[PDB]
Amino acid sequence: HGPICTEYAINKLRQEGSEEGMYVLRWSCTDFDNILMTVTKQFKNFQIEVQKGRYSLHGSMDHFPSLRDLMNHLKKQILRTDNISFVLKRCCQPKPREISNLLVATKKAQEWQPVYSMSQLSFDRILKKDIIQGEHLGRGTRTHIYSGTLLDYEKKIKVILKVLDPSHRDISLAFFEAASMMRQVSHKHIVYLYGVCFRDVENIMVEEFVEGGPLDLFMHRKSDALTTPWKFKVAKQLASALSYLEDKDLVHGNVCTKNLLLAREGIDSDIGPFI
Amino acid sequence: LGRGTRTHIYSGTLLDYEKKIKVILKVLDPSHRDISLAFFEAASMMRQVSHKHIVYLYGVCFRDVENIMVEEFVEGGPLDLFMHRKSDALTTPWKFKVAKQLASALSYLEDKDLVHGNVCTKNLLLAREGIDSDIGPFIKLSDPGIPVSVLTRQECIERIPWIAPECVEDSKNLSVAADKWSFGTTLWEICYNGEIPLKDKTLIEKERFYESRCRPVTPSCKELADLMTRCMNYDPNQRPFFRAIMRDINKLEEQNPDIVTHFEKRFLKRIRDLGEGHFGKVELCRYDPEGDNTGEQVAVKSLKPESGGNHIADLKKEIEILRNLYHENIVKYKGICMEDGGNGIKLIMEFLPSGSLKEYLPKNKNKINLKQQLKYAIQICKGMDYLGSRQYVHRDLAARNVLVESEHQVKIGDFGLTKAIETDKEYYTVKDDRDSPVFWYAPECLIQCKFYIASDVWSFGVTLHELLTYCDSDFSPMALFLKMIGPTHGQMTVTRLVNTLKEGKRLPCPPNCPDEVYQLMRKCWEFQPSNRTTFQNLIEGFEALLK
Amino acid sequence: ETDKEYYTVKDDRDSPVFWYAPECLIQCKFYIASDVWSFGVTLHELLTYCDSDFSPMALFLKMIGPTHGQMTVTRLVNTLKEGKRLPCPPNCPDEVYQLMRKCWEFQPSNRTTFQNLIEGFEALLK
Ligand SMILES: Nc1ncnc2c1ncn2[C@@H]1O[C@H](COP(=O)(O)OP(=O)(O)O)[C@@H](O)[C@H]1O
Ligand SMILES: Nc1ncnc2c1ncn2[C@@H]1O[C@H](CO)[C@@H](O)[C@H]1O
Ligand SMILES: Nc1ncnc2c1ncn2[C@@H]1O[C@H](CO)[C@@H](O)[C@H]1O
Repeated sequence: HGPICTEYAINKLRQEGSEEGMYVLRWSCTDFDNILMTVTKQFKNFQIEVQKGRYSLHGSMDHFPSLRDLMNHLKKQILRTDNISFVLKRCCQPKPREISNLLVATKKAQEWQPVYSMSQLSFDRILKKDIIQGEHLGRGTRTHIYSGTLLDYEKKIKVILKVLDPSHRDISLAFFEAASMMRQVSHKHIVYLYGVCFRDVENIMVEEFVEGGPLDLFMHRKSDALTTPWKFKVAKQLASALSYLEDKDLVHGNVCTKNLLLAREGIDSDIGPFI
Repeated sequence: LGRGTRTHIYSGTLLDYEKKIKVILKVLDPSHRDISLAFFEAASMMRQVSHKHIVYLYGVCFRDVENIMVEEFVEGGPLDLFMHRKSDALTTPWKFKVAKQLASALSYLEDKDLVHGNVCTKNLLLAREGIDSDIGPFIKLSDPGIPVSVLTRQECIERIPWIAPECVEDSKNLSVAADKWSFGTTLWEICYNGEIPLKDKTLIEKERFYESRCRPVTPSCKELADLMTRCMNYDPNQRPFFRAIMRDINKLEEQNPDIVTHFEKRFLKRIRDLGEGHFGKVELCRYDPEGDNTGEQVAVKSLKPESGGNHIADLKKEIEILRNLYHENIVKYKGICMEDGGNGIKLIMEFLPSGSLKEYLPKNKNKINLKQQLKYAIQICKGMDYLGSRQYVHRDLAARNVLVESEHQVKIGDFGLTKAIETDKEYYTVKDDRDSPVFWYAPECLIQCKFYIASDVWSFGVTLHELLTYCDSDFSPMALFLKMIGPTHGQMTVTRLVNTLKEGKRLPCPPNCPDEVYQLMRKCWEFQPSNRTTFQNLIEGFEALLK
Repeated sequence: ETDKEYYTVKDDRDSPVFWYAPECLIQCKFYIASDVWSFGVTLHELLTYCDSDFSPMALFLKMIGPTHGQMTVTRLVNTLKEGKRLPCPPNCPDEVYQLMRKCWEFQPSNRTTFQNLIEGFEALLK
């Protein structure tokens, strides 16, 4: 790390568990040729001199050519400190957009601060008379999906409905915070949820329908016709979608080909497919 | 703490919110999970409110399938019984300030365009007493609860006069204007010591009252009558506003120097499961209307939600057949608790901590001598003889159904299977499809559904074989019959049972059974009911055994 | 199994008791001759076109009087030991009835084989 204040790094040690063996490296706020490490209850600091690209610990007559060469060397020894002794086990690394003293607070960047929803779920209900249940489409992971059509939202719009399996109503929690977490997302590469439906005991996520279908069998069918820029753009757009997802501190544990659904074909012409 | 409108409430305590704070939890009834919607938008609507006269909800709890509203606890309790208890000590400024603060709370409610369809004394909970000193009591408004829009048509008529006739005509006509009607109803209620309004009036009479467009109730004061008529308007759009009510009451309070055998589900404190059958379930409950845990433990029988109407009628029959019974060796009946809509009924018996002989005997090996279970047999014979003299056949005479009241007395229960015989027949024929103790029945009771008073002699003999052997699982008539009939299988069992019985097979001599006891005892299972003994003869023989 | 002449049931499951041979009701013993009884019941169903009015359920019920769930198999066994069987189906030929009633002999050893049934039926074709 750079010249980050002591309180920041001390707090960082608390979050992981403050177990003996961890350590954090950051540049000394006063000296350009010295790195300081904080080890950890006790919190011991240690300084290392870096001269002419050569690395060595203060009080030690030996020297090492690389910082990694230096720090790897001390991995296999015991450290004596007054009466207490310990062995380092693991380092600490930076985190995305980690708030610290080096950052500058501005009015325009304030609007981009993430919202606080640690214990909040919001969702919109869909009246049971506003939907039409259609034919089945296949059973998912403890989930059944039928054909759907929404009315009075234009009107008579085909939608996708998903029914949680009655054998697993105990997991209606994950059901709820999965239906809720998609309310906050807003990107062209993500599905659109009109809301949730309530009747009797079962429930439905009314999601966007796309005729393109999943890319799995699509790619399975015309492999010989595929091109290289095709997969380049396919990868880059889903990578951008994942960057958007991580930009809102949200997790998607099902990043797979089965969760990649095509929108447009574009194979025949210069236009690119959409997923 | 007591059952609400399809809701159960237990004691609660929240941790790591200070810590170790007592809270109030409310559990929606599993029989009505279909109404989890109104549940949800009732739990949500209280998130937006913020006033000192309203409850505080810490949130909602999730686990398995059930859910809980964690609400604020107050030791003051509801104002209903509070006002009931010290009516003679009440004062006029007391009710003035009580009315004005709840009116201010209702104005706050209408200021946020929210509806509360349960403005009643039962939803008024006290916070501080203040009677002794100049400080005034504090009350706070509770949750709206289940909406009336889902109540039955019958359930829409018991809320009279608290319910507005507009919602009665159509539930869709609900609006904030109906809150003033409940407000005026409560105003009248607090003016007469909380007396039940429109009591001694049938449902049809209340409907006639609404349709006749007559005044529901009148006070004895001119100004009170004026203000009530001003707030008791059949036109919802003509009802004046709350701030007008506050100004009127503030004017008048200075203008007037002169001051002038049923059980409630809310008082049923369930403790622990007492007994579950194929169609019904018995719970252990404490009836504590005072809320001080000084109530009386009672045994309550209930039916599972998926029970049919035929089983409902069977249960009702159970009530009336037991109601006219009165004997020292039978379960005691006290009253009946009604559920909302008339679709549910609770049967209340006596809870005996001694339990039944099935459980009492195994834990009491050495303290019963032969004389004691001989007395028990005398008691059971007397109970059946009383029942037979009333032309009833219990049809479920089992030691598990023989409740114990003391080490000198037992009682008989589980009368859900008891049937009366008509005045011009010698037996009864069963029609209902229900599991039955086939091992406790006489051969005719297995072959032709024919049940006599001599049939209960067979059941008594089985129960005595149970009793003298101290109700041993090792010697259970279930297992004894099973082993004497070989490996049998469910539907198969009764067949081979009949086969062996026609072969002259019976239960063996119980351990250490005296020869005279065995002789009189085997007399009970003669094949022909006409050749079977009577319970008067059994009592005579047993008492001779005492001599 | 390779060294037995029948089978004994242990699992607790609802079973078509009206379709079973007397040993299948009394001792859980199920033979290949046991399926001859079931075939005869099914043929009584088939020739009568599977009539609800002539259902073996209802036919047996009415020949055994008013019975009741757990009670039914008892009286069923009683009547069967009395020599009672399902009646002649409507318009059933005399030879068809003769070969057909052969299926419900009380002793499984005295019950016919399905090869014999096929032979008799094909002779009926001729
Ligand atoms: N008054 C009572 N006191 C104590 N236990 C009771 C009482 N009434 C019923 N029970 C318990 O309920 C269980 C079942 O009761 P019973 O009415 O015999 O059968 P069912 O299961 O049909 O209700 C028994 O084990 C008995 O211990
Ligand atoms: N979220 C979805 N959007 C569009 N189509 C879907 C979705 N989930 C499943 N399908 C359709 O279901 C079928 C396979 O599950 C395919 O026709 C696929 O297009
Ligand atoms: N919301 C509530 N806050 C405080 N006490 C309550 C509440 N609901 C019920 N109770 C208590 O339950 C009992 C009667 O239901 C009384 O002791 C009453 O105080």
